[PDB]
Amino acid sequence: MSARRTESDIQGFHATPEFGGNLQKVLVDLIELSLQGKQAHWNVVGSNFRDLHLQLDELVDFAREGSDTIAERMRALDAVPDGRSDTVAATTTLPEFPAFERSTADVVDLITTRINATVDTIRRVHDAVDAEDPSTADLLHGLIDGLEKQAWLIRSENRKV
Amino acid sequence: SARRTESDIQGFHATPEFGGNLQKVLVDLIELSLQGKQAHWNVVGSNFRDLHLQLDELVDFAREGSDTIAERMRALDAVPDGRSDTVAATTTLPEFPAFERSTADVVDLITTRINATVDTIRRVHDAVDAEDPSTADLLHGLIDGLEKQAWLIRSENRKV
Amino acid sequence: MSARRTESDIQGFHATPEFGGNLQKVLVDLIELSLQGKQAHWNVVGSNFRDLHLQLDELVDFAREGSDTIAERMRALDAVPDGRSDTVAATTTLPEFPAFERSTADVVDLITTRINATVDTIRRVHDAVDAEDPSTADLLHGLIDGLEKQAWLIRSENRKV
Amino acid sequence: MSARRTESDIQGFHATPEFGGNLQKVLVDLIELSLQGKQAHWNVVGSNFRDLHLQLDELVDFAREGSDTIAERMRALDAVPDGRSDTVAATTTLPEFPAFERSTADVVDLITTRINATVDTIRRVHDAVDAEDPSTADLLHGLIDGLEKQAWLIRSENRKV
Amino acid sequence: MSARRTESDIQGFHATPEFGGNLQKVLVDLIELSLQGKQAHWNVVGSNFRDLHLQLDELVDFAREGSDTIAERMRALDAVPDGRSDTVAATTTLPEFPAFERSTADVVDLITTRINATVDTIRRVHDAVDAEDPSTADLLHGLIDGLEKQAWLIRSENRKV
Amino acid sequence: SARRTESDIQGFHATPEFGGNLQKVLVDLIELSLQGKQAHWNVVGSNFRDLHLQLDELVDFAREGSDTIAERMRALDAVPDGRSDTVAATTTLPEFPAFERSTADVVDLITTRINATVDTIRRVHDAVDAEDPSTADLLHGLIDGLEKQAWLIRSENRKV
Amino acid sequence: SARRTESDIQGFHATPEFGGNLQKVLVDLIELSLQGKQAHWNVVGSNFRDLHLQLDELVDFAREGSDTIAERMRALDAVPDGRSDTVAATTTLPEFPAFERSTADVVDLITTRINATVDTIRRVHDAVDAEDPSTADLLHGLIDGLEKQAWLIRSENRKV
Amino acid sequence: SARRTESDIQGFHATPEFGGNLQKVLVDLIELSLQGKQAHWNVVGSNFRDLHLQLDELVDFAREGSDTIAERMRALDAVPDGRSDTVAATTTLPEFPAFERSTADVVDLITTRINATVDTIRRVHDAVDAEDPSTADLLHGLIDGLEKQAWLIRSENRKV
Amino acid sequence: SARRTESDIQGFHATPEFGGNLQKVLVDLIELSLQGKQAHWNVVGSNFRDLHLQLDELVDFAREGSDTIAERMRALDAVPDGRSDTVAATTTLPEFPAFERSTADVVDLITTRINATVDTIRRVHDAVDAEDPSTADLLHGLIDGLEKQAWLIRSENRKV
Amino acid sequence: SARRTESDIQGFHATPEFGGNLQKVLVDLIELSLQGKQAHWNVVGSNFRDLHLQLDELVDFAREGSDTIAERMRALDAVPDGRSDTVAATTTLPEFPAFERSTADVVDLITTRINATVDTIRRVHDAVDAEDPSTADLLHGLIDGLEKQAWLIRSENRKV
Amino acid sequence: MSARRTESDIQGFHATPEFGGNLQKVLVDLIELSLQGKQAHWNVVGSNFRDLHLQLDELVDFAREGSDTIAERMRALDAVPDGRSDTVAATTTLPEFPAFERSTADVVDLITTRINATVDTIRRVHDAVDAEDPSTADLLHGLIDGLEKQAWLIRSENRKV
Amino acid sequence: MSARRTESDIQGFHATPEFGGNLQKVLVDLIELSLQGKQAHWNVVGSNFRDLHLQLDELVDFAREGSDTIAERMRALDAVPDGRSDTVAATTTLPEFPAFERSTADVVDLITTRINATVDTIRRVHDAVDAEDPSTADLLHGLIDGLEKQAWLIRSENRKV
Ligand SMILES: [Cl-]
Ligand SMILES: [Cl-]
Ligand SMILES: [Cl-]
Ligand SMILES: [Cl-]
Ligand SMILES: [Fe+2]
Ligand SMILES: [Fe+2]
Ligand SMILES: [Fe+2]
Ligand SMILES: [Fe+2]
Ligand SMILES: [Fe+2]
Ligand SMILES: [Fe+2]
Ligand SMILES: [Fe+2]
Ligand SMILES: [Fe+2]
Ligand SMILES: [Fe+3]
Ligand SMILES: [Fe+3]
Ligand SMILES: [Fe+3]
Ligand SMILES: [Fe+3]
Ligand SMILES: [Fe+3]
Ligand SMILES: [Fe+3]
Ligand SMILES: [Fe+3]
Ligand SMILES: [Fe+3]
Ligand SMILES: [Fe+3]
Ligand SMILES: [Fe+3]
Ligand SMILES: [Fe+3]
Ligand SMILES: [Fe+3]
Ligand SMILES: [Mg+2]
Ligand SMILES: [Mg+2]
Ligand SMILES: [Mg+2]
Ligand SMILES: [Mg+2]
Repeated sequence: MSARRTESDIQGFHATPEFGGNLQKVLVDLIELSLQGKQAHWNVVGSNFRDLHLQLDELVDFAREGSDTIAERMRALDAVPDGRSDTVAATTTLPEFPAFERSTADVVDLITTRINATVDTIRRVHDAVDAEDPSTADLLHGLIDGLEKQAWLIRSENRKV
Repeated sequence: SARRTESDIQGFHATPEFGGNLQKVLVDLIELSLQGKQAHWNVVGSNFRDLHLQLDELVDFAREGSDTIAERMRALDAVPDGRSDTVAATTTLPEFPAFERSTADVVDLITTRINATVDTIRRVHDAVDAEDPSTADLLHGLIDGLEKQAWLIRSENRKV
Repeated sequence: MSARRTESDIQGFHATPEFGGNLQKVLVDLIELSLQGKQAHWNVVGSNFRDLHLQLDELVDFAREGSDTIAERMRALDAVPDGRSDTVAATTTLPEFPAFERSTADVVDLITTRINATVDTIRRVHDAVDAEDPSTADLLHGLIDGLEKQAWLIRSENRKV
Repeated sequence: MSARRTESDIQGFHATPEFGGNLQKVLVDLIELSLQGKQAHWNVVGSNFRDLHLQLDELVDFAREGSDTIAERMRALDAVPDGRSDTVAATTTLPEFPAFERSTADVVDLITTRINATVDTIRRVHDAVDAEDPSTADLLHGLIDGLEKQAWLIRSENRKV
Repeated sequence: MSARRTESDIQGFHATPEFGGNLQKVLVDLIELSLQGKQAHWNVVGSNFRDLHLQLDELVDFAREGSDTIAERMRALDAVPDGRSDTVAATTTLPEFPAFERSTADVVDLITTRINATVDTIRRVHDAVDAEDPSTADLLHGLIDGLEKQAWLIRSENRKV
Repeated sequence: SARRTESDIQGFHATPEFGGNLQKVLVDLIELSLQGKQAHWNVVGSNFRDLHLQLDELVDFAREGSDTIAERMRALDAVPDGRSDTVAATTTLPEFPAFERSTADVVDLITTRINATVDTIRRVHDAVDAEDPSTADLLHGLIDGLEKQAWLIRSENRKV
Repeated sequence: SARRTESDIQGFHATPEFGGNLQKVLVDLIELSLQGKQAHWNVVGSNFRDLHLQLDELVDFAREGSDTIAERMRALDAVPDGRSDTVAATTTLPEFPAFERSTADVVDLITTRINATVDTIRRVHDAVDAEDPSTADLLHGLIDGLEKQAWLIRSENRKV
Repeated sequence: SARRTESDIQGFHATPEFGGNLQKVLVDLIELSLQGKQAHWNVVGSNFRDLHLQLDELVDFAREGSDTIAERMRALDAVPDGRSDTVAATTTLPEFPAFERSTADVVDLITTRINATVDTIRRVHDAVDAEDPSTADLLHGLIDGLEKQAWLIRSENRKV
Repeated sequence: SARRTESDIQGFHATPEFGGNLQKVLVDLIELSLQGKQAHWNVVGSNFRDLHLQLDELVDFAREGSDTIAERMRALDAVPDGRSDTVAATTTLPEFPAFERSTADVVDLITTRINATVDTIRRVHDAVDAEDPSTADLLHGLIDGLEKQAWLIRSENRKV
Repeated sequence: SARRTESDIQGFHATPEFGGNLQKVLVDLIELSLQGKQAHWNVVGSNFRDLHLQLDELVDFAREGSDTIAERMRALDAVPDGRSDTVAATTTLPEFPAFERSTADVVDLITTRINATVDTIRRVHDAVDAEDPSTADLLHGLIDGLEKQAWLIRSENRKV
Repeated sequence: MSARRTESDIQGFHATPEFGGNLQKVLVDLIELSLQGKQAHWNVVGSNFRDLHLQLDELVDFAREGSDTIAERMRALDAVPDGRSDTVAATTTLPEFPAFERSTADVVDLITTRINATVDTIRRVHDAVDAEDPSTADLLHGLIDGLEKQAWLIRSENRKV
Repeated sequence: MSARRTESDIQGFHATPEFGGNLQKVLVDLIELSLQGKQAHWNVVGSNFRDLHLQLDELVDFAREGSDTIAERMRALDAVPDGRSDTVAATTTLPEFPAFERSTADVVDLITTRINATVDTIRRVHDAVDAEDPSTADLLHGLIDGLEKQAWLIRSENRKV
């Protein structure tokens, strides 16, 4: 006849503080990566300027989309993101991007390292995130895949022979 | 040459339990889509337009979801049943009420029914994943998208 | 201000209980049709699978747009639709769609019959709808036209000449 | 040449003065509605501003397309529209829209009333239009349907249940 | 199963021979119009060539969509269209389009007359069509409206005021 | 830290004169749009189609213009009045005539009324620019686009 | 300066034979388009939908083709005649039958009539090419596209 | 004949002070984008959806703006700094508060932060305009677009 | 403060065995694309058009898949080999037969070849998943998409 | 097995005479584009708008054409020269007159200049075709497209 | 009551000969830049060929759009542009582009200089244009901004460290 | 009266075995080029990586479209293509692409040579194809033109001064 549930209030999945903190770590590194990516995009000069200028904007697009995905995943699971500038600066694990113009070769090396750092944060929190919520780990997989692709597309400029 | 011979390589086939598990997800997705449209038409009051619009996006997602699940069943040699009698008789979702409903009531009602739908997917997840990880990925997309819908809808009623 | 009306409140056209009832009958058959169309879409097998699989989705798209149109027309005229599963199952005039895989030949005949039942419901209510509100009768004409087109496009598969 | 007519000049269907007059009445109320819709769009303030601001532009889009449709239908049938500011102001049946900023609650009620007055004009002329030219009555059905949809979408904001 | 019908076969609405005949008359005039429209499109020369050349293609697009609509409506209602060259030539009511290059002034008058003849055919069959099937009459309204718009857009070139 | 404190930083607000100046531009833009449609429907004769089409582009521009100006007013705490009575009572544009009008007449009539509209914007420009340069940029777009429309329309009647 | 003087450089003009040759291609293209629509509406039976859809693509191509040829005629100072009487009286295509026709019959009928149309283009090709190679390129596009249509349609009836 | 004979002609160079002025605009645009996203995620309550959506539109505009300014800097051989430390250390915007915030609070908070960003642009405007009018036009685009966002957002809390 | 201090931090490196596993997937995806095109061209008979079209959809998916796998290899510093000799020498797929083939035969042939490709992905899945879960998700996308293609194609020959 | 064993195989090389032939086409296409824009700006009178619009379509085609020719030159290692001095010094087109010109005059002027451009292509055609048939096909595209433009434009002045 | 003006003829803004001449100077340099940009686009060879090939086409697109904008602004203000090849060659201030293939490095330097020259013309005429017509100066600002952006995007290839 | 042909069966153009074999030669080289192009696309590293990565994908797109065009032309003319991997490997005339990563400079040289080889096959079979069927030769012209353009766009990277 009927399999319908009777509750007037069915709660959603609530993330633990640890899980919330793990997604927060991913978030600040994705935002920092986005900010560094734009810095590089503006300030790269030299041989093959245009390709890097353009590829960096694609990296920024992906990182911005990723940061929105992570922050909104946090919101869906009743966690509260902090993407404010002071928090990002105080808590990012990425080495700082240097000031002023940088050569194409240096930008390639610098950004590759910073992508590598961002991915490392995602890989570090992965198993804990997966254990609590496999659906969030899938979002992490997309970020890993997308960012490591960016790393290859950027770094290959400096790879010799 | 590493070429195989077999002129009849059969596809991966779902166990009856696996098919039954996807059938559970399917009816709740269809029921959610029907309830979402009902809410979409009959919601009234403060912030009507936002709710009206958001509910349709929920329905879009839930419909795409039901098709995905039903066709995954087909791919794995299982047979979906999305007929009205079956949905009404087997859905775990609390019945959505008839008639006009306030935006505040619709927010609470629909959030409960999304959560009910997610709960079904979360209930079958581990058994699905154990048999076929590729199908559990489809479940993850569903969980992610619906829990996003719950957040976007319920936030309307959130106080301070 | 010459021809301007001075009423503070000007009320809209309100559907009679008979009118509301008549559109409700159309609504449940459109929704039932959509549900059966998907069932057929998923479970059809055999000769010319792909064409039928594709046409059935087009039928479903039209029936879904149709049900939304009718339900929203009800709302516009201060009537209240009921498109819930229990109501559709309990009140649809469509012959039940069978379970399990069905041959393309079977599906063509089954769906043609169910489309025709849906159109019949619309044709049955048409004159009473038209008498109260010509504008709504026009929406019914769209449905009759579009559904009868679907019936021709599907049924022609089984036609032997 | 078997069934071919041999007339050098075959004249088109020409609207009667009554018909032309009736479409003119629809035209001025559609234009007045568009103008008031923009006024409301600009000057609405308060709770749920954005939704109302957006819906009012959709109303205006529909009313503008509607007025163009009516005026061009007049032209097609050898009638002459007058959509000039003085004429619209002097001959519209719509209650004047108030000046200054208006609350969202106020705007909902005000615009619902003005939409309803516009629809009333169309409903009043409908039968006389339909008697002379069924094809034009169909354009009126489109307007009635679309405007009553707009009224429902707007008015529902103020509905307390 | 409460309100569900139990008929194995539910047949669709079938057009009478009179109805089928009436739509066939519309069909041949729409196709003749399309053919003449292309002839005019290609062979028009003189003052305001480009505008006429372009408008004639829009007329042809509408007439082609119209003929497809009518023929498919026939099919939907178990009637059989005949749009073959011999049939169109033998049974069209349109005055023959002249051969060779034609001035823009000449083309405006010629095409206006042929559009009007096409609309006349639709207007002549309208009431008999509407009496049997209101849904098809609505398709006729679309054709009347669209073709009379075309006539206005074309004929206005030759209007001296 | 260079961070400011103030929890209530107010926006730039237009003087009454500034608001009045934008109101002047607004009514002429709306009136032009209404006259443009009137011409669009009622133009007849040689080169009807081009004029019919061009007039609609004029109307599109003038409507986008009126919205831009009215919303700029809103941004600066001014209140537009685009109602029919106000437009008829306060527009500086010579009245467009009723009834069918020849393409040659429509070209001359509409050119005059575009020029009237541009003249209003040119009349208020310096006072607008002195108070708010950002708003004068919107005026420049209007001047540029409308004077383009005048050229595209009037060239029809240009002899040799 | 390598600038020429001539204030009246005339265009390439087609001989009467060339115009007559393009006229031949034109009527067969128009007739094919009319027969294609007839088949599109009246085809019934096994695989109706594919045939119904493919026939419309044939018609699209044939219509674009007829316009291309007729306008090429215009470019070269020739005058097309695509009127119904002329098409019926001068087309080389076997008459398409009235009434409902099976998909199998429609495949055979339409293939024959496409081949008839291609044959016309192939018949006039060398004479067209000798006078104007640029026009023969248009003929090649027609041959290529129609022979593709023939393959896509006839393959339905191909046994083993 | 009128051709200049230098093998390399130099482009326009921004003074370092001009560069510093655009840098002030840049950091507040970036700060505003970051705060807008914070608000976009964390806003809850009555009319959540409209605010959530409008805040993304604000961020889109602010991100486009910061790109425009940074690339204008580069065109004139100034060197932007949009790094997190620099933005945090030098922005004039009041810090956005942590945690969930009501729609009413978000409206007032974001309006103030938009108004602060506009204030920076208005403050540097004249010094920028004096050196390079073309850059001032970009500033006008920002003032116009941001003040529009301020109106669109603050209107939610306006009581009349 | 929390910033890491290495000038160069290394990314994730795939073991050569992991690389070899993706290489197995790659060659079968490329082989499947090549066979799918062969079938697409050479299929004849009843329901030709649907098969012709569906086979192109399969090829689109397989080509996108092989690109995804090859680029995942590159991301992790493995080196793909999609050259014709390598594909022919190392594919596990049964060879596709030459010449025209009936729609019924093509359905059975292509279903088997899809099933072989899926089998390869399923065979390497666990070893891939153990080293890099993110790559396994790409494998799941392929399994899901290919098994869908298998169902869509094989359904033609299913008799119920 | 059938693989060629040269490490570098040379591509097809255009003779310098072939290069010079395409160069003749190039300068007249560029000249035509420049004159077409001149006419586009300066045309006045009866049916201004159609001419203004058609002239832009001509220019679009001529610009696409000149790019096609210049890039064909580069493909075959010829080196185009589209510089203003070279175009002015070597074009075969009669100079376009200065100042405003009536629509009737523009029609006749532009038709002649199109016809001159076509004449150049037709003049070099056979020498181009003899060396490289693939390039001649590009010439055919130009002849066809330009002769279409000639008909579309000149038809305005045709009296029948 | 009424604020309507009474003139049957209201003239538009007419540019002085000096203003007309100033826009003419901008026009010939924009056209020359477009022609040189295509020359460079075709004939650039060497390291980073593709990026420059592509960026040069974007420069050409902008310069062509700019030349149309300036010429049409002239037309709007009753001035008469001259974009003919002989005039452009005789009156452009740009140094001539050299013949034959050029290296990527040389093309970067050459084109940067020619953009710089084009912008200089716009900057030279600016204040005079602005004094007479501020709305035209705004168009000049767009050209300056757009072209200096192109200069940066092109020149950065050759900028070292 | 009537020019209609009387045959119930009109056959299409059938290609000779030689013609079929000539198109087969073009086909295997186009497929081989596509496979080598993707290999290069994945494995190119070094200075100007991105441009080559991207340009190679465009080459692949063109070659794949070309191979479909040739195979389908064969089908239209009753010939039977063989694009299977073993056939392509056994019968392609292209030198083999080397294994593993290759520098940008080496990839430019290698791919240019392989395009040159592919075009050479098309040029070798051209006159024979043209003699039998001029319409197919036109398709060959498009391939020659499109591929030689790719060759220029790729090779220009390595061309010095
Ligand atoms: Cl919204
Ligand atoms: Cl036009
Ligand atoms: Cl299909
Ligand atoms: Cl690029
Ligand atoms: Fe995933
Ligand atoms: Fe997983
Ligand atoms: Fe009716
Ligand atoms: Fe209708
Ligand atoms: Fe300014
Ligand atoms: Fe040829
Ligand atoms: Fe501007
Ligand atoms: Fe060609
Ligand atoms: Fe978001
Ligand atoms: Fe589906
Ligand atoms: Fe809806
Ligand atoms: Fe209109
Ligand atoms: Fe059709
Ligand atoms: Fe607006
Ligand atoms: Fe045409
Ligand atoms: Fe940028
Ligand atoms: Fe790729
Ligand atoms: Fe190019
Ligand atoms: Fe232009
Ligand atoms: Fe294909
Ligand atoms: Mg590059
Ligand atoms: Mg809202
Ligand atoms: Mg089929
Ligand atoms: Mg015209």
